[PDB]
Amino acid sequence: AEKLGSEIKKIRVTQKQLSSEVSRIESGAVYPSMDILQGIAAPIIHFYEVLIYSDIERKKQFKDQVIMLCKQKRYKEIYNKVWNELKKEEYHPEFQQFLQWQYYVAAYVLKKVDYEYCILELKKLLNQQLTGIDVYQNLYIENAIANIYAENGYLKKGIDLFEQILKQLEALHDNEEFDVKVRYNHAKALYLDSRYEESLYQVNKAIEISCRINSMALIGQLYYQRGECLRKLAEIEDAYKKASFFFDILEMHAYKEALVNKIS
Amino acid sequence: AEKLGSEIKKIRVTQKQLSSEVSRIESGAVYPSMDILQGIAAPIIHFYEVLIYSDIERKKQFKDQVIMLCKQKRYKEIYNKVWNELKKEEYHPEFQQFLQWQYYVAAYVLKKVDYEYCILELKKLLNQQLTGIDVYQNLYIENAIANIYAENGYLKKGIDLFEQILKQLEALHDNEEFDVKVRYNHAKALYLDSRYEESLYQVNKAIEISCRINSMALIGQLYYQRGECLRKEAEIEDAYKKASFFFDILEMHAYKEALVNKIS
Repeated sequence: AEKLGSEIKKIRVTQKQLSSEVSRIESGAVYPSMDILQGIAAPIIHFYEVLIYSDIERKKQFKDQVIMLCKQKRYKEIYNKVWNELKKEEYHPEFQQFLQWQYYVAAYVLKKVDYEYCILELKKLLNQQLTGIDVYQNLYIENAIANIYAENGYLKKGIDLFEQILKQLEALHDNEEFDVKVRYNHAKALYLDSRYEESLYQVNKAIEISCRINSMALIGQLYYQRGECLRKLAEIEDAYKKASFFFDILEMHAYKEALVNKIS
Repeated sequence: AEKLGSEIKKIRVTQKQLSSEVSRIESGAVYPSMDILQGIAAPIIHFYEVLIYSDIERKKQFKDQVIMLCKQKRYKEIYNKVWNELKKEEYHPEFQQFLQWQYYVAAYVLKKVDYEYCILELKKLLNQQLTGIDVYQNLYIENAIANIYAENGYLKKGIDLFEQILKQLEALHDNEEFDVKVRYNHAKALYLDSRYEESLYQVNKAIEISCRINSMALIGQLYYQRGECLRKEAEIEDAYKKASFFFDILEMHAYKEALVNKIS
């Protein structure tokens, strides 16, 4: 917003001669006029290019800010930060969708809204969009809808939406870290429905990805499900010892507590 | 480049809203004029916003294309792809710098240029810039210069440039995956200079990050250096067994071959 005349002040290396009001552009009081903007460096795209790069810097700051709190599980502080930013009257169909997605789910987590009310308020952002920035944003929403059928028992419809993501996965496999989040959530519910068949296939497909993308993010939880999926049907001890290893090195003691009560 | 009148054709959902040549904007034969651009949706930033998002889509495609080949170690195919793209007369100080960085290093790898000639051709990109997209791009070049002092023996000056990156790491810790690449390369040379003291500190500092960022990218190679740094028997066996585990699961047999010749 202020970056317009910021690099312009330094690109000068003549402020009096550029043909009075010109000196307000280097501060950032008012946005430059249609005809006045053309007068600079006389390229036309670069004066606008910086405005997007300054925007996407602070947008990604916020997008990476909600991540830290999500892991911290500080939902009320997400809810507040996502409301105060939303409170500021700003127009962006792609950024608003994310903000309001995080708002509805946070409210659902904080038990402010119903499981169904949340589904409805999420569905509307999904079925009515014009996203040209991040195509994966709408995919995370579907997982957000699908994974909130688990502690609800509508998993039969949940799996349908998880299988619906597999079809969209083949269309430019750019982000694999998300596959691991979906495949793990898919395999989490398959074991809950007590379908021990393709629950193993989904785990061993995410384990395959985690080893090639070098992300041990869900790996501990992934081998724990392999050891539990193999538990009902030498290979069981193999996956059991593999998981237990990660839990301590990744500093996850909470999930390490319910390990000894499962082995012996 | 063609995305200008692409969403415009669909945003119409009006056809004869002039106030003839207007129809070629849908194809993208010529870029729209300054005064003609104003007569659209009647916002002004959105017609330009798509042009950057279409640009950064295909730019990132290429940036993520060089990555796959780098791991594949298919340097001549990088060298060719980076030359053919460079051959196309395009003006971008940030994209050109990357292209030519990959070109000089590839030539150095293919043994086309000297270690010093490479240093010089890399140094010029570093000392003359105006970055406003990837701030970490010039840091990768520094590491590229610094890590190419190893099979050269000027590691004393190499470490100076590696320590120079530590100061720049505190200034907004965005990419932790790069820290792991630098800290590992720093600790690789410290062991080569035969300074077994802070070679252990640097490994365990990156091991700490790899566990918090959930990236097992250099973890196998990191524990292998911990086991070798501790080598010059209880703590040594601990780091030795830890590394060996990863090598097979990450499908790295080449580095697994020189394990049995080190344990017994």
